[PDB]
Amino acid sequence: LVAIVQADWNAPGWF
Repeated sequence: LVAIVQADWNAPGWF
């Protein structure tokens, strides 16, 4: 749900 890394599931990122 954040920015760093591909994505957590919905947001443009994971971390």
